Amino acid sequence: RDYNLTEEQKAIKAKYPPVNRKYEYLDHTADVQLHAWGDTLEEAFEQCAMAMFGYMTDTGTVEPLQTVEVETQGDDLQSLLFHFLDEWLYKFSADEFFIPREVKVLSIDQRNFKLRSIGWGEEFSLSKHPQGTEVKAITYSAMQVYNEENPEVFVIIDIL
Amino acid sequence: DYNLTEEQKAIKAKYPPVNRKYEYLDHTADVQLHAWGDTLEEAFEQCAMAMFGYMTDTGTVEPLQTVEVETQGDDLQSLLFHFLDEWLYKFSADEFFIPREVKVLSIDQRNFKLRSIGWGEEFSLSKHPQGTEVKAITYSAMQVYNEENPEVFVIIDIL
Repeated sequence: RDYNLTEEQKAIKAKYPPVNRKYEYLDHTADVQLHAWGDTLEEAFEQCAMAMFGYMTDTGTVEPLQTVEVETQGDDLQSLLFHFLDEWLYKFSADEFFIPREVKVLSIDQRNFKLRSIGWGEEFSLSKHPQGTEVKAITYSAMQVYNEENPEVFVIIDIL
Repeated sequence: DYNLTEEQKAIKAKYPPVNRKYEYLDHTADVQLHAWGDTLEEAFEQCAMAMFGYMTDTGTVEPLQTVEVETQGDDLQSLLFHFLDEWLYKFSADEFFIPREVKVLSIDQRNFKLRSIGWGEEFSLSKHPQGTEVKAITYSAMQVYNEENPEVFVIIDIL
């Protein structure tokens, strides 16, 4: 690590004997837990995607200029949530660096674990959109999906 | 939340607002310290120094006073754990002491106890650059290698 120093701080370093250093820092990792909810399971999932993007920027500044569709499937609801968010992340990450202003989950097939969703927004841009934090990956850790009245989900994402 | 420009605030008020039903909880972070030395004592002191080095530039810490940390454990791993933990406590509790340097006087490898000292001063953002706060020591993937080239790996929780 190197820090930005004031001259006074520099003066202090110069004034005392140097410290021999034999260490290094490895594998810095960071995450945050998203907690989303709604009146339906669909809404809980869509709100979780919007939480993820809401970490990257103020999605209120994102103009609803294009629409992108994300459909996916899973072996159970956790798996489905995982793949849903992953596919949305990938849309942002690769190809068009698309950021939705909003996401709407049109359906979740609760018997076969399929989902259809759509989001509207535009290509992300440092001049247009405020800088939040980049999201690196979705994880299964402490993933919970509560499919009950006023459904909720808890997901942990790896951030930079 | 975000600090917006005038253009960005227009865009925001131009469109229907988004109804949000989510919150962010439990942000966590960690980093793995890797330190080494001529001796196990050096490797241990270096590990403590690495921890403090993540909080600030320790070259900017003046050596105005000296503090002792003696501890004990049930093995080398718990010894290292307690050592870093007591040093973190010194910083985090009572006077906010940060050492510029730490020296491990001895490690008893038979009975797992050690004596160490550090020299420095009270930490202030008036004087010292801002690094990252250290929250706790963990045992995750803790490694102590004690052959030629003693070295240790310790994960700490941060921010």
